[PDB]
Amino acid sequence: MVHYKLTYFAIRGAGECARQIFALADQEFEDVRLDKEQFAKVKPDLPFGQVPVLEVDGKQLAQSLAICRYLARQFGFAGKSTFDEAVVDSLADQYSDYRVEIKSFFYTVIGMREGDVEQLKKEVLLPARDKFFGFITKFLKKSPSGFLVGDSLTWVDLLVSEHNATMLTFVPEFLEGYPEVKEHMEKIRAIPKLKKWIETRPETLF
Amino acid sequence: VHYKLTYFAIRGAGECARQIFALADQEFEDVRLDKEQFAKVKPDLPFGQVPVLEVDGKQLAQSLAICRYLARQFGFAGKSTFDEAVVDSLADQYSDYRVEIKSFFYTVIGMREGDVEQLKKEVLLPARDKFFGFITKFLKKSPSGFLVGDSLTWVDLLVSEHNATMLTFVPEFLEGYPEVKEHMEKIRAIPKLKKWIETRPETLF
Ligand SMILES: N[C@@H](CCC(=O)N[C@@H](CS)C(=O)NCC(=O)O)C(=O)O
Ligand SMILES: N[C@@H](CCC(=O)N[C@@H](CS)C(=O)NCC(=O)O)C(=O)O
Repeated sequence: MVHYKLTYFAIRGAGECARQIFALADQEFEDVRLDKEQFAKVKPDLPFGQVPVLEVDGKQLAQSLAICRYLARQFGFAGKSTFDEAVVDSLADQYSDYRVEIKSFFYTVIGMREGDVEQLKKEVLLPARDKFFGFITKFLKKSPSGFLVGDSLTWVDLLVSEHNATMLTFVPEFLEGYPEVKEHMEKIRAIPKLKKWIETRPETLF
Repeated sequence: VHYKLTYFAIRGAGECARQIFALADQEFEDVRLDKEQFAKVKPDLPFGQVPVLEVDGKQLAQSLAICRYLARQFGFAGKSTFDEAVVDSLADQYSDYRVEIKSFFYTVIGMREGDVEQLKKEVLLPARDKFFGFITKFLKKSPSGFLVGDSLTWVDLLVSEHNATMLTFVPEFLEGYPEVKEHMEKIRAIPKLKKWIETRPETLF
């Protein structure tokens, strides 16, 4: 029996996607949530001095995309071919580039950096969202099954669902002219094992 | 299988995929576009952006996804899913490192204007220190020389090409880091790679 240990801060952020995979796979795992004092003590012995970090039977593995992709492959949420897996990878990286775009706004709301909320919303967030959902909608209208790629759940379905669900907490008007994305968020998060995890995980904002 | 790579007339984020095709001895259509031509094809690309790989018609965007896909097909991904995950981790850490030095990188090559000397010492070299700190760590853990496992993986290409490119603009890049310099040499000494280096279009960056 493989023993999985996930180490990240007491928040969903970039560690949640890995957590949702463990829930969907019905896989027991050690969910370590650290504070600023405790992270400082372990930081020097982490691959890149950063979290999330996955430990598979001792072996450390950093970087959320690499963690989620690895765990997706093991439990079969990566895609049903290497090309589909590549296309799934592409949506995940496009999502990452989209997070770089809205960093300015995202860190302001939660209060990790100083900024003006209202102009960053209309001038940075919504424009990035428009462009991003434009590509997302394009994948959904190409999909008969509902999922972002192929005819089954893949780990990027989790990434995108969780982000939109999270963003609705801060910006209620996020999915207005985009019913395909809203449908998608609902479809994914309606999955009992996922919903169960949503209902019983530590209520952190973001 | 017929491979078609579409990107601008430069190495940038398309080179890694190109070096894999060379190392696999694989023929491929290397399309290099200009600003007029990109505008004409842009609307029909997955995310309106290049590089884009086409495998027998099927489009695939994003350089990391392209390089990883091509690595898996020809066997430069890693010899297990975990090793592949560790290889993925170094590639993403490299990407985060490029986000750090974007301010500096675009300034030197001249895609934007900026304060060049301060950006060097206050942004570039600090990011490099931290990054090579992790890189050296992996190299001193490696008996074979390669960044991960006992054989070449696509991140060995990414890291070699970047350091070779950066020496063009900043000659003092690899001074207190012989492990990285030796790594750059080891990778770029590989005949099929060297041959590609010697016969590819000489673009700066
Ligand atoms: N691309 C990395 C980013 C990880 C990252 O930046 N983690 C942050 C979470 S806020 C961290 O470790 N922050 C502490 C610090 O280094 O200041 C990943 O997704 O794993
Ligand atoms: N995350 C992508 C980014 C690709 C990228 O930066 N593309 C730029 C190259 S300058 C581009 O397509 N620019 C023209 C445009 O999209 O307008 C990757 O590296 O795979």
